[PDB]
Amino acid sequence: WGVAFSPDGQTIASASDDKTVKLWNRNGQLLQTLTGHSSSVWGVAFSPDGQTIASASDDKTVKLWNRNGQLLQTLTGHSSSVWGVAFSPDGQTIASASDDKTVKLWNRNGQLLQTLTGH
Amino acid sequence: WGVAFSPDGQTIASASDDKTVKLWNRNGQLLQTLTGHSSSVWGVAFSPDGQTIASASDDKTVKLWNRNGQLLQTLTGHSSSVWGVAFSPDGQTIASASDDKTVKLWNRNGQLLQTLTGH
Amino acid sequence: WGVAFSPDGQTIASASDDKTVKLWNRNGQLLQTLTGHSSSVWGVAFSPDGQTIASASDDKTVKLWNRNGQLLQTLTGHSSSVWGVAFSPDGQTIASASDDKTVKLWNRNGQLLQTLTGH
Repeated sequence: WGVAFSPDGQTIASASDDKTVKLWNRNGQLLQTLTGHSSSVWGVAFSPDGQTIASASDDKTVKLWNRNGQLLQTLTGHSSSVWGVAFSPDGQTIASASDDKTVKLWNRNGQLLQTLTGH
Repeated sequence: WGVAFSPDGQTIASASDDKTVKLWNRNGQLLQTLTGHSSSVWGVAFSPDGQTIASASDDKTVKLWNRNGQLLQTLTGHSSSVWGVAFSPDGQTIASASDDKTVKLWNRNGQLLQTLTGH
Repeated sequence: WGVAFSPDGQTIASASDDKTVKLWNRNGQLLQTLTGHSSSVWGVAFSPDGQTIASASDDKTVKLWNRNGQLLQTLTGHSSSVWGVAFSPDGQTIASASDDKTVKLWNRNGQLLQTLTGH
Protein backbone atom coordinates (compact mmCIF):
# COMPACT_ATOMS: atom_id res chain seq x y z
CA TRP A 1 0.00 0.00 0.00
CA GLY A 2 2.32 2.72 1.22
CA VAL A 3 -0.60 4.66 2.76
CA ALA A 4 -2.17 4.56 6.19
CA PHE A 5 -4.99 6.48 7.80
CA SER A 6 -4.94 7.74 11.38
CA PRO A 7 -7.68 5.96 13.42
CA ASP A 8 -9.69 9.15 13.43
CA GLY A 9 -9.34 9.63 9.68
CA GLN A 10 -7.98 13.18 10.05
CA THR A 11 -4.34 12.44 9.07
CA ILE A 12 -3.08 10.31 6.18
CA ALA A 13 0.51 9.06 5.95
CA SER A 14 2.09 8.14 2.68
CA ALA A 15 5.43 6.74 1.59
CA SER A 16 6.94 9.22 -0.89
CA ASP A 17 9.34 8.61 -3.80
CA ASP A 18 12.11 10.63 -2.09
CA LYS A 19 12.95 8.70 1.14
CA THR A 20 10.33 10.48 3.24
CA VAL A 21 6.93 9.89 4.70
CA LYS A 22 4.41 12.68 4.18
CA LEU A 23 1.54 13.46 6.50
CA TRP A 24 -1.57 15.03 4.97
CA ASN A 25 -4.82 16.36 6.33
CA ARG A 26 -8.28 15.35 5.02
CA ASN A 27 -8.37 18.25 2.62
CA GLY A 28 -5.14 16.96 0.99
CA GLN A 29 -2.94 19.67 2.57
CA LEU A 30 0.58 18.60 3.35
CA LEU A 31 1.19 18.80 7.11
CA GLN A 32 4.56 17.28 7.68
CA THR A 33 7.50 15.58 5.94
CA LEU A 34 9.29 12.88 8.01
CA THR A 35 12.95 12.91 7.02
CA GLY A 36 15.58 10.43 8.16
CA HIS A 37 15.52 7.23 6.13
CA SER A 38 18.45 6.69 3.86
CA SER A 39 16.57 4.92 1.09
CA SER A 40 13.06 4.30 -0.20
CA VAL A 41 10.24 4.05 2.23
CA TRP A 42 7.88 1.15 1.49
CA GLY A 43 5.40 0.78 4.36
CA VAL A 44 3.68 3.05 6.86
CA ALA A 45 1.35 2.55 9.81
CA PHE A 46 -0.30 4.52 12.60
CA SER A 47 -0.55 3.48 16.21
CA PRO A 48 -4.13 2.87 17.48
CA ASP A 49 -3.93 6.04 19.64
CA GLY A 50 -3.07 7.96 16.54
CA GLN A 51 0.05 9.58 18.03
CA THR A 52 2.88 7.47 16.51
CA ILE A 53 3.69 6.69 12.91
CA ALA A 54 5.90 3.78 11.87
CA SER A 55 7.75 3.64 8.59
CA ALA A 56 9.48 0.67 6.94
CA SER A 57 12.40 1.26 4.59
CA ASP A 58 14.80 -0.25 2.09
CA ASP A 59 17.45 1.04 4.53
CA LYS A 60 16.66 -2.05 6.63
CA THR A 61 15.09 -0.01 9.48
CA VAL A 62 11.75 0.87 10.89
CA LYS A 63 11.46 4.40 12.27
CA LEU A 64 8.91 5.64 14.77
CA TRP A 65 7.76 9.27 14.64
CA ASN A 66 5.25 11.66 16.22
CA ARG A 67 2.80 13.89 14.32
CA ASN A 68 5.09 16.88 14.72
CA GLY A 69 7.63 14.95 12.68
CA GLN A 70 10.03 14.15 15.49
CA LEU A 71 11.96 10.90 15.20
CA LEU A 72 11.34 8.80 18.36
CA GLN A 73 13.15 5.52 17.60
CA THR A 74 15.01 3.65 14.94
CA LEU A 75 14.43 -0.15 15.03
CA THR A 76 17.56 -1.87 13.76
CA GLY A 77 18.14 -5.55 13.20
CA HIS A 78 16.59 -6.61 9.91
CA SER A 79 19.28 -7.68 7.46
CA SER A 80 17.23 -6.76 4.38
CA SER A 81 14.70 -4.20 3.18
CA VAL A 82 11.67 -3.78 5.47
CA TRP A 83 8.40 -3.64 3.50
CA GLY A 84 5.73 -3.95 6.17
CA VAL A 85 5.02 -2.60 9.61
CA ALA A 86 1.98 -2.86 11.86
CA PHE A 87 1.07 -2.01 15.37
CA SER A 88 -0.70 -4.36 17.71
CA PRO A 89 -4.34 -3.38 18.58
CA ASP A 90 -3.29 -2.26 22.06
CA GLY A 91 -0.42 -0.23 20.62
CA GLN A 92 2.30 -1.72 22.78
CA THR A 93 4.04 -3.92 20.18
CA ILE A 94 5.03 -3.52 16.57
CA ALA A 95 5.59 -6.25 13.92
CA SER A 96 7.88 -5.66 11.01
CA ALA A 97 8.42 -7.76 7.90
CA SER A 98 11.40 -7.73 5.61
CA ASP A 99 11.71 -9.09 2.11
CA ASP A 100 14.00 -11.92 3.35
CA LYS A 101 10.88 -13.38 5.05
CA THR A 102 11.89 -12.33 8.53
CA VAL A 103 9.30 -10.97 10.94
CA LYS A 104 10.37 -9.20 14.08
CA LEU A 105 8.33 -8.12 17.10
CA TRP A 106 9.33 -5.03 18.99
CA ASN A 107 8.11 -3.09 21.90
CA ARG A 108 7.59 0.62 21.22
CA ASN A 109 10.42 1.49 23.56
CA GLY A 110 12.55 -0.05 20.72
CA GLN A 111 13.32 -3.33 22.35
CA LEU A 112 13.45 -6.33 20.02
CA LEU A 113 11.24 -8.92 21.67
CA GLN A 114 11.43 -11.78 19.23
CA THR A 115 12.18 -12.85 15.72
CA LEU A 116 8.96 -14.70 14.92
CA THR A 117 10.46 -16.25 11.79
CA GLY A 118 13.60 -16.00 9.71
CA HIS A 119 17.00 -14.68 10.73
CA TRP B 1 -7.28 -10.07 -2.20
CA GLY B 2 -10.14 -8.99 -4.46
CA VAL B 3 -12.61 -9.69 -1.62
CA ALA B 4 -13.98 -7.46 1.06
CA PHE B 5 -16.42 -8.02 3.86
CA SER B 6 -18.92 -5.35 4.87
CA PRO B 7 -18.25 -4.02 8.38
CA ASP B 8 -21.29 -5.98 9.68
CA GLY B 9 -20.21 -9.19 7.96
CA GLN B 10 -23.50 -9.64 6.15
CA THR B 11 -22.35 -8.69 2.61
CA ILE B 12 -19.26 -9.85 0.83
CA ALA B 13 -17.91 -8.11 -2.29
CA SER B 14 -15.65 -9.90 -4.77
CA ALA B 15 -13.84 -8.92 -7.91
CA SER B 16 -15.03 -11.39 -10.56
CA ASP B 17 -13.15 -12.66 -13.62
CA ASP B 18 -15.62 -10.90 -15.98
CA LYS B 19 -15.20 -7.12 -15.31
CA THR B 20 -17.79 -7.05 -12.51
CA VAL B 21 -17.97 -6.96 -8.75
CA LYS B 22 -20.33 -9.44 -7.18
CA LEU B 23 -22.10 -8.89 -3.89
CA TRP B 24 -23.01 -11.99 -1.85
CA ASN B 25 -24.84 -12.60 1.44
CA ARG B 26 -23.32 -14.51 4.47
CA ASN B 27 -24.75 -17.79 3.10
CA GLY B 28 -22.95 -17.38 -0.21
CA GLN B 29 -26.05 -16.41 -2.18
CA LEU B 30 -25.52 -13.87 -4.89
CA LEU B 31 -27.25 -10.53 -4.27
CA GLN B 32 -26.02 -8.17 -7.00
CA THR B 33 -23.63 -7.91 -9.91
CA LEU B 34 -22.03 -4.44 -10.36
CA THR B 35 -21.57 -3.83 -14.05
CA GLY B 36 -19.78 -0.87 -15.61
CA HIS B 37 -16.01 -1.34 -15.64
CA SER B 38 -14.53 -1.89 -19.07
CA SER B 39 -11.77 -4.19 -17.96
CA SER B 40 -10.70 -6.46 -15.05
CA VAL B 41 -11.58 -5.47 -11.55
CA TRP B 42 -8.66 -5.89 -9.12
CA GLY B 43 -9.60 -4.36 -5.81
CA VAL B 44 -12.73 -3.79 -3.76
CA ALA B 45 -13.58 -2.05 -0.50
CA PHE B 46 -16.56 -1.08 1.60
CA SER B 47 -17.20 2.21 3.27
CA PRO B 48 -17.25 2.04 7.09
CA ASP B 49 -21.03 2.42 7.15
CA GLY B 50 -21.23 -0.53 4.73
CA GLN B 51 -23.47 1.31 2.22
CA THR B 52 -20.93 2.15 -0.49
CA ILE B 53 -18.66 -0.16 -2.37
CA ALA B 54 -15.51 0.97 -4.21
CA SER B 55 -13.93 -0.98 -7.04
CA ALA B 56 -10.49 -0.51 -8.59
CA SER B 57 -10.02 -1.58 -12.20
CA ASP B 58 -7.52 -2.19 -14.98
CA ASP B 59 -9.66 0.38 -16.86
CA LYS B 60 -7.76 3.06 -14.79
CA THR B 61 -10.85 4.05 -12.76
CA VAL B 62 -12.33 3.57 -9.37
CA LYS B 63 -16.14 3.23 -9.25
CA LEU B 64 -18.41 3.81 -6.27
CA TRP B 65 -21.66 1.85 -5.98
CA ASN B 66 -24.51 1.29 -3.57
CA ARG B 67 -25.76 -2.13 -2.41
CA ASN B 68 -28.62 -2.08 -4.91
CA GLY B 69 -25.97 -2.09 -7.60
CA GLN B 70 -26.37 1.49 -8.71
CA LEU B 71 -23.30 3.29 -9.93
CA LEU B 72 -22.78 6.48 -7.91
CA GLN B 73 -19.50 7.89 -9.16
CA THR B 74 -16.50 7.16 -11.38
CA LEU B 75 -13.15 8.49 -10.19
CA THR B 76 -10.98 9.29 -13.20
CA GLY B 77 -7.41 10.47 -13.14
CA HIS B 78 -5.05 7.53 -12.71
CA SER B 79 -2.99 6.94 -15.84
CA SER B 80 -2.56 3.25 -15.16
CA SER B 81 -4.40 0.23 -13.75
CA VAL B 82 -5.82 0.80 -10.26
CA TRP B 83 -5.18 -2.15 -8.00
CA GLY B 84 -6.08 -0.80 -4.56
CA VAL B 85 -8.75 1.25 -3.00
CA ALA B 86 -9.56 2.01 0.66
CA PHE B 87 -11.81 4.27 2.65
CA SER B 88 -10.64 6.25 5.64
CA PRO B 89 -11.98 5.04 9.04
CA ASP B 90 -14.34 8.06 9.21
CA GLY B 91 -15.48 7.41 5.63
CA GLN B 92 -14.72 10.96 4.43
CA THR B 93 -11.82 10.20 2.17
CA ILE B 94 -10.80 7.47 -0.25
CA ALA B 95 -7.23 6.48 -1.28
CA SER B 96 -6.56 4.77 -4.55
CA ALA B 97 -3.32 3.17 -5.78
CA SER B 98 -2.27 2.39 -9.26
CA ASP B 99 0.45 0.08 -10.52
CA ASP B 100 2.51 3.10 -11.74
CA LYS B 101 3.08 3.92 -8.03
CA THR B 102 0.60 6.78 -7.89
CA VAL B 103 -1.67 7.28 -4.92
CA LYS B 104 -4.60 9.67 -5.10
CA LEU B 105 -6.80 10.94 -2.30
CA TRP B 106 -10.44 11.78 -2.99
CA ASN B 107 -13.31 12.98 -0.94
CA ARG B 108 -16.41 11.06 -0.57
CA ASN B 109 -18.21 13.07 -3.29
CA GLY B 110 -15.47 12.07 -5.75
CA GLN B 111 -13.49 15.33 -5.69
CA LEU B 112 -9.75 14.70 -6.19
CA LEU B 113 -8.05 16.27 -3.15
CA GLN B 114 -4.41 15.39 -3.77
CA THR B 115 -1.97 13.15 -5.53
CA LEU B 116 0.08 11.89 -2.55
CA THR B 117 2.77 10.44 -4.79
CA GLY B 118 3.42 9.86 -8.49
CA HIS B 119 1.32 11.57 -11.25
CA TRP C 1 2.36 -10.87 5.97
CA GLY C 2 2.31 -14.25 7.69
CA VAL C 3 1.54 -12.61 11.06
CA ALA C 4 -1.70 -11.74 12.82
CA PHE C 5 -2.44 -10.12 16.14
CA SER C 6 -5.37 -11.35 18.26
CA PRO C 7 -7.99 -8.60 18.62
CA ASP C 8 -6.96 -7.98 22.22
CA GLY C 9 -3.25 -7.83 21.30
CA GLN C 10 -2.27 -10.53 23.79
CA THR C 11 -1.58 -13.37 21.29
CA ILE C 12 0.37 -13.14 18.05
CA ALA C 13 0.23 -15.91 15.39
CA SER C 14 2.99 -16.33 12.83
CA ALA C 15 3.64 -18.67 9.93
CA SER C 16 6.93 -20.43 10.57
CA ASP C 17 9.45 -21.80 8.01
CA ASP C 18 8.83 -25.41 9.20
CA LYS C 19 5.17 -26.13 8.28
CA THR C 20 3.85 -24.86 11.62
CA VAL C 21 2.08 -21.83 13.04
CA LYS C 22 3.53 -20.45 16.23
CA LEU C 23 1.51 -18.56 18.85
CA TRP C 24 3.32 -16.03 20.98
CA ASN C 25 2.44 -13.76 23.90
CA ARG C 26 2.85 -9.94 23.86
CA ASN C 27 6.36 -10.28 25.32
CA GLY C 28 7.47 -12.51 22.41
CA GLN C 29 7.43 -15.73 24.42
CA LEU C 30 6.36 -18.82 22.58
CA LEU C 31 3.02 -20.25 23.73
CA GLN C 32 2.14 -22.96 21.16
CA THR C 33 3.31 -24.67 18.04
CA LEU C 34 0.42 -25.72 15.75
CA THR C 35 1.48 -28.86 13.90
CA GLY C 36 -0.49 -30.52 11.14
CA HIS C 37 0.02 -28.87 7.75
CA SER C 38 2.03 -30.97 5.35
CA SER C 39 3.87 -28.09 3.63
CA SER C 40 4.61 -24.37 4.10
CA VAL C 41 2.23 -22.16 5.92
CA TRP C 42 1.62 -18.89 4.16
CA GLY C 43 -1.23 -17.03 5.86
CA VAL C 44 -2.74 -16.73 9.32
CA ALA C 45 -5.72 -14.99 10.86
CA PHE C 46 -7.66 -14.72 14.14
CA SER C 47 -11.35 -14.85 14.64
CA PRO C 48 -12.81 -11.59 15.92
CA ASP C 49 -13.45 -13.17 19.32
CA GLY C 50 -9.81 -14.14 19.43
CA GLN C 51 -10.51 -17.83 20.23
CA THR C 52 -9.83 -19.44 16.85
CA ILE C 53 -6.80 -19.25 14.57
CA ALA C 54 -6.86 -20.02 10.85
CA SER C 55 -3.85 -21.04 8.77
CA ALA C 56 -3.52 -21.25 5.01
CA SER C 57 -0.97 -23.61 3.45
CA ASP C 58 0.78 -24.77 0.37
CA ASP C 59 -0.79 -28.16 1.18
CA LYS C 60 -4.05 -26.71 -0.34
CA THR C 61 -5.88 -26.55 3.01
CA VAL C 62 -6.95 -24.11 5.69
CA LYS C 63 -6.77 -25.39 9.25
CA LEU C 64 -8.64 -24.00 12.21
CA TRP C 65 -7.10 -24.21 15.68
CA ASN C 66 -7.70 -23.09 19.27
CA ARG C 67 -5.27 -21.36 21.60
CA ASN C 68 -4.35 -24.67 23.29
CA GLY C 69 -3.07 -25.85 19.92
CA GLN C 70 -5.87 -28.28 19.18
CA LEU C 71 -6.74 -28.73 15.51
CA LEU C 72 -10.51 -28.07 15.17
CA GLN C 73 -11.16 -28.33 11.42
CA THR C 74 -9.45 -28.78 8.09
CA LEU C 75 -11.07 -27.01 5.13
CA THR C 76 -10.42 -29.03 1.95
CA GLY C 77 -11.40 -28.11 -1.58
CA HIS C 78 -8.88 -25.65 -3.03
CA SER C 79 -6.94 -27.23 -5.90
CA SER C 80 -3.86 -25.09 -5.39
CA SER C 81 -1.79 -23.50 -2.63
CA VAL C 82 -3.84 -21.35 -0.19
CA TRP C 83 -2.11 -18.06 0.58
CA GLY C 84 -4.78 -16.04 2.37
CA VAL C 85 -7.40 -16.58 4.98
CA ALA C 86 -9.71 -14.11 6.76
CA PHE C 87 -12.67 -14.19 9.09
CA SER C 88 -15.67 -11.95 8.52
CA PRO C 89 -16.04 -9.11 11.10
CA ASP C 90 -18.92 -10.93 12.80
CA GLY C 91 -17.00 -14.19 12.84
CA GLN C 92 -19.70 -16.22 10.98
CA THR C 93 -17.76 -16.80 7.72
CA ILE C 94 -14.27 -17.52 6.56
CA ALA C 95 -12.80 -16.58 3.17
CA SER C 96 -9.86 -18.36 1.72
CA ALA C 97 -7.79 -17.49 -1.32
CA SER C 98 -5.59 -19.71 -3.37
CA ASP C 99 -2.90 -18.82 -5.86
CA ASP C 100 -5.03 -20.08 -8.80
CA LYS C 101 -7.29 -17.08 -8.13
CA THR C 102 -10.01 -19.07 -6.40
CA VAL C 103 -11.79 -17.66 -3.36
CA LYS C 104 -13.99 -19.86 -1.20
CA LEU C 105 -16.43 -18.90 1.51
CA TRP C 106 -17.06 -21.24 4.42
CA ASN C 107 -19.19 -21.14 7.52
CA ARG C 108 -17.84 -21.76 10.96
CA ASN C 109 -18.99 -25.42 10.95
CA GLY C 110 -16.72 -25.99 7.89
CA GLN C 111 -19.53 -26.01 5.28
CA LEU C 112 -18.40 -24.67 1.92
CA LEU C 113 -20.92 -21.93 1.12
CA GLN C 114 -19.71 -20.72 -2.20
CA THR C 115 -16.83 -20.47 -4.60
CA LEU C 116 -16.86 -16.70 -5.16
CA THR C 117 -14.55 -16.98 -8.08
CA GLY C 118 -12.45 -19.60 -9.82
CA HIS C 119 -12.88 -23.39 -9.20
